[PDB]
Amino acid sequence: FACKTANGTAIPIGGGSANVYVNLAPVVNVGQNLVVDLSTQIFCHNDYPETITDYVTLQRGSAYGGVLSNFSGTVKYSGSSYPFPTTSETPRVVYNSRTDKPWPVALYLTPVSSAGGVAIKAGSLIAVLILRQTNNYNSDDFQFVWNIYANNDVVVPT
Amino acid sequence: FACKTANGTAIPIGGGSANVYVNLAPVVNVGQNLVVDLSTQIFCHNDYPETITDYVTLQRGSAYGGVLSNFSGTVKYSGSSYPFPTTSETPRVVYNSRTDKPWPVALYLTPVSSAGGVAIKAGSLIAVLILRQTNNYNSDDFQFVWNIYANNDVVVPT
Amino acid sequence: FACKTANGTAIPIGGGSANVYVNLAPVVNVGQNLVVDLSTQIFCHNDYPETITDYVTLQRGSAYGGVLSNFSGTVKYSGSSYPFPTTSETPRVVYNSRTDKPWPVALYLTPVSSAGGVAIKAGSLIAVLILRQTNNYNSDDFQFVWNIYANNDVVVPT
Amino acid sequence: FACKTANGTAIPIGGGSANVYVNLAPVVNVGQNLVVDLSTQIFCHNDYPETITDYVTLQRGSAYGGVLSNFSGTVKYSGSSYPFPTTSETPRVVYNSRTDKPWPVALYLTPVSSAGGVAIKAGSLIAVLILRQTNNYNSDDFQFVWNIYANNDVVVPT
Ligand SMILES: CC(=O)N[C@@H]1[C@@H](O)[C@H](O[C@@H]2O[C@H](CO)[C@@H](O[C@@H]3O[C@H](CO[C@H]4O[C@H](CO)[C@@H](O)[C@H](O)[C@@H]4O)[C@@H](O)[C@H](O[C@H]4O[C@H](CO)[C@@H](O)[C@H](O)[C@@H]4O)[C@@H]3O)[C@H](O)[C@H]2NC(C)=O)[C@@H](CO)O[C@H]1O
Ligand SMILES: CC(=O)N[C@@H]1[C@@H](O)[C@H](O[C@@H]2O[C@H](CO)[C@@H](O[C@@H]3O[C@H](CO[C@H]4O[C@H](CO)[C@@H](O)[C@H](O)[C@@H]4O)[C@@H](O)[C@H](O[C@H]4O[C@H](CO)[C@@H](O)[C@H](O)[C@@H]4O)[C@@H]3O)[C@H](O)[C@H]2NC(C)=O)[C@@H](CO)O[C@H]1O
Ligand SMILES: CC(=O)N[C@@H]1[C@@H](O)[C@H](O[C@@H]2O[C@H](CO)[C@@H](O[C@@H]3O[C@H](CO[C@H]4O[C@H](CO)[C@@H](O)[C@H](O)[C@@H]4O)[C@@H](O)[C@H](O[C@H]4O[C@H](CO)[C@@H](O)[C@H](O)[C@@H]4O)[C@@H]3O)[C@H](O)[C@H]2NC(C)=O)[C@@H](CO)O[C@H]1O
Ligand SMILES: CC(=O)N[C@@H]1[C@@H](O)[C@H](O[C@@H]2O[C@H](CO)[C@@H](O[C@@H]3O[C@H](CO[C@H]4O[C@H](CO)[C@@H](O)[C@H](O)[C@@H]4O)[C@@H](O)[C@H](O[C@H]4O[C@H](CO)[C@@H](O)[C@H](O)[C@@H]4O)[C@@H]3O)[C@H](O)[C@H]2NC(C)=O)[C@@H](CO)O[C@H]1O
Ligand code: NI
Ligand code: NI
Ligand code: NI
Ligand code: NI
Repeated sequence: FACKTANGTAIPIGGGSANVYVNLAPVVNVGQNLVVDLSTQIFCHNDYPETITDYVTLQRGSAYGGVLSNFSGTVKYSGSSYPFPTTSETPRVVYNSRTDKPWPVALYLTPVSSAGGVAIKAGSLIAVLILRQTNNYNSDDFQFVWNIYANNDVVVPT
Repeated sequence: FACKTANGTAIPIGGGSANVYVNLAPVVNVGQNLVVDLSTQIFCHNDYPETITDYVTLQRGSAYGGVLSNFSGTVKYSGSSYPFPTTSETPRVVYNSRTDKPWPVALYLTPVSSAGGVAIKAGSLIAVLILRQTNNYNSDDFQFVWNIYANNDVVVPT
Repeated sequence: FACKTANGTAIPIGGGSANVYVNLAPVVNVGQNLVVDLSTQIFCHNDYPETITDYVTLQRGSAYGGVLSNFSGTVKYSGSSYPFPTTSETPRVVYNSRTDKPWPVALYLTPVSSAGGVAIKAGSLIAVLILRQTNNYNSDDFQFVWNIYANNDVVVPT
Repeated sequence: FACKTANGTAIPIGGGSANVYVNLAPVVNVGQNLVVDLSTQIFCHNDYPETITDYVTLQRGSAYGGVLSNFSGTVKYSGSSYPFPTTSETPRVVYNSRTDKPWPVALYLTPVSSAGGVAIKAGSLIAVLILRQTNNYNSDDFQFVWNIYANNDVVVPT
């Protein structure tokens, strides 16, 4: 089981970490969501599907910097919604093919009333999402740690 | 502050996510209304009411599946109506007692003019409603995320 | 292989005909589409999937009455678009399960410039769609003929 | 009157449907433009120009897949720009010769601010464009339905 990003780095069999940059709407008002869909960016696959079933959870999502300070959020994982930062590990998604399948994770972030001017800085760490992978074969229990960075500034109108 | 559901589950202190399975009218004609009343499904209470006031909003309500594609309508939160899907956080409702109070949320849904046959599938996700809880005591700001599923097919007859 | 409608009649193994009523937007201007999605109304299944593959086409779509006189159209079948009335039989869709699967057919109908007042009458025949079913097993070649009737009047504003 | 495509197919007299497979820029940044020029792909001619004038509109253009969700923009039909997806039939272009003339349709597409990673998948449907042909001779009113597919992944970098 391994993962890669749309146009860049991989995390190999056994887990590891990678950095992922995301495009954010440059302007967001209170009562609006920024939607950050990682499923167009993070893809995984099962290496031995005919003999092994891999199980993949969102083990933990965490907020950093301007998202931690200036936004509240929810996370959508495989069709179900959760608070963001997360409060528990999700149910598992099954990976059963050598063909890349997106990791179905999307953040929905909304500015709190204090947000104003640059609520998120360009290039800054906004989130960490931890993909936990297991199987029906052996004791493998691996973390794929995704560090989420903002491409651009996000301004909340004052 | 925590919440429970009718013959099911709980989201404990600090928030979290639950699934809510709701019975729907099997038949709703164009022009007719489908009512999804969560006030009979979702109940919350204040844990230290002698000392704390709890504040509770519908932060966001979103439509999914057949409700998203085949219906339009409103959300009534404690007496006032709003568009659904929502565009802003509602006013607060106070929880000031240890005894279960309904979450006063109801969806008022009516078929699009072109809908017919099976407009909602049994077992499908129809809505996500986020309960945001704060207080007059500390910095607690918790999301209680309700994933609302149809128990049955809803048919718009033709 | 057989088919049924959402809340009514069946066409049995061997083919046959049925009448299907559809809800139409009561008011349509030039440059707007009426969208008639039969996939919420017509469902089919394979009776012996473990041993037989069924193939299902839209063999022909035809317009009648007010649609023939007052609208031009396209038909969407399993993700691809065609003129309506059709000019040939579609590629086939595979049915490989005893579980009901919709027949993925949707009409997109737009008023011609002459349309005015009641362009479609309530209860009138508007379309015939012919489902042709074959298999990889024997010589079975069957027609499921769907007669499409308007529920309500459709008015084109003058 | 009929139409042909670059190294492919034809829709003959009387209209019909074809698939068009188009090469796309592999990378389009937010702020940048993706151009889908069908003028190099779709060619039509008049069969009896000594005697007949053929009239040709873009009757409707619709977006699908990643183009629908991840892009916004316009359609340029013979020099004038319009919203895409479309809201009205365009002016006519005349075909008055037996020699292939391009269908002068081009999509001008730009990423939504929140798009990143794989915004269009290879092999996926991105658009349907309906060519409506009439004449100055008889009642012929024919639809030529072009189903437009991406040949490659289009990545919005982050
Ligand atoms: C069809 C059938 O019944 N045939 C079986 C054979 O499959 C079986 O041989 C074992 O096959 C399993 C997979 O089914 C192998 O498990 C994977 O091993 C790789 C690599 O490690 C081994 O293989 C290497 C060569 O490829 C060798 O160099 C090395 O010595 C090892 O033997 C791991 O990378 C895999 O784990 C990754 O992918 C899986 C699936 O996505 C994830 O769950 C993991 O977390 C991880 O990401 C597998 O573990 C196994 O190596 C084969 N042999 C044994 C005994 O381990 C054969 C027994 O030999 O029996 C036949 O009947
Ligand atoms: C009458 C009067 O004013 N007397 C006050 C005392 O109240 C005060 O002592 C504080 O009392 C408050 C209750 O009013 C306590 O607050 C609740 O604590 C529980 C449990 O917290 C314990 O366990 C936690 C681990 O989960 C620890 O982190 C924590 O330190 C505690 O040990 C919380 O669960 C409550 O919060 C929930 O319920 C409320 C009400 O529904 C919601 O609003 C919240 O969102 C949340 O769901 C309360 O926070 C508090 O612990 C007591 N101590 C203090 C000050 O922190 C006393 C101070 O000594 O002063 C007297 O005069
Ligand atoms: C797993 C395996 O290899 N086992 C096979 C057996 O399947 C096989 O027995 C034949 O099985 C096939 C299906 O695989 C049968 O075909 C269907 O027949 C029914 C009904 O007609 C028969 O069965 C009736 C009882 O159910 C009998 O009363 C009757 O005498 C017939 O024998 C048809 O309705 C089916 O056709 C419908 O459904 C299919 C699939 O959706 C459509 O394609 C058709 O258009 C139509 O809608 C099938 O034709 C078949 O009847 C079984 N027997 C034979 C010889 O015909 C067995 C051979 O006996 O071999 C085993 O190895
Ligand atoms: C110089 C002059 O004015 N002389 C006229 C003659 O034109 C006229 O005879 C008619 O000539 C026209 C061409 O101008 C003919 O029209 C084309 O016919 C073809 C083929 O149609 C034949 O086959 C059909 C089967 O598919 C039969 O149904 C039909 O009866 C014919 O036998 C069509 O394919 C053409 O239509 C296509 O191309 C045009 C041009 O691009 C498009 O606009 C259309 O949408 C379509 O794609 C034409 O229709 C016509 O057949 C001749 N006869 C008549 C009147 O019908 C002559 C009359 O006798 O008068 C002279 O003065
Ligand atoms: Ni691999
Ligand atoms: Ni309690
Ligand atoms: Ni059956
Ligand atoms: Ni020709």
